[PDB]
Amino acid sequence: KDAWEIPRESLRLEVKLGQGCFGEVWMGTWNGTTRVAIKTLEAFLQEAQVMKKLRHEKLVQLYAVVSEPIYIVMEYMSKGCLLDFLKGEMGKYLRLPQLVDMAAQIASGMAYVERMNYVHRDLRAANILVGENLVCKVADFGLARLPIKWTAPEAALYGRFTIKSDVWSFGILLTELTTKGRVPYPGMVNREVLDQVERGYRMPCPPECPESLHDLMCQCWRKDPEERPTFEYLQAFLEDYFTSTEPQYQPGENL
Repeated sequence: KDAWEIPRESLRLEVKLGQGCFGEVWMGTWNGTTRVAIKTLEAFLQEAQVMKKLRHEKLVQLYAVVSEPIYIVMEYMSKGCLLDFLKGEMGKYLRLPQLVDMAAQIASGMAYVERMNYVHRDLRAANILVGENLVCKVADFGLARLPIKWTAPEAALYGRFTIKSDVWSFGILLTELTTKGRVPYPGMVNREVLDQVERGYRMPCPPECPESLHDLMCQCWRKDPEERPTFEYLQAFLEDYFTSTEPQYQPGENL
């Protein structure tokens, strides 16, 4: 029992948050003082194992872990899921500068993962958590080492997960951001996407999305994993976007 392990008695589970399909997600308090977010249910726990080796400000942080009834105490993200955020009420008001900045922060969390020689493998809006001040953090490392509409073709087909398949997924994440959370490849079933993506099909520029940002998406979707940008490049590109790339940006109806 390593030094991440706590007494369950130190926890006060409080509010179901909290969907809810692989076990549960609760709000809580830890050691009476700390506002945390628990996570109920054996190796599951794989997520906790990897979040022991990772620590970055744009990755939701492991606090503590348990046995069942196995809990994973973690940083509390007050705004929940990004997917919900984007399609909920606080979604119609988000424009390009907010959304690009959200992109920037996810790229920063993913740039760290990249430095650390990890692969996330399940990178998408559902797996980004939002807090106050529009802070976005990469969550749900359950599948991380050392769904196909977000999965690079080579990884979906031959199980070839690399940082570069995360990049692909990032490109699809960018479309979720730019469309307020719409499912990628509108009106396409899983099999039609695989076959079409194999044939060279890529999603078009979202309405109101500048061509410079869709090009970035297309870079992330290059057939050739190794020809896709790094996260360090995407972080920097997104951070500087409004000066270096679209300094003539004017708001529109939706972006």
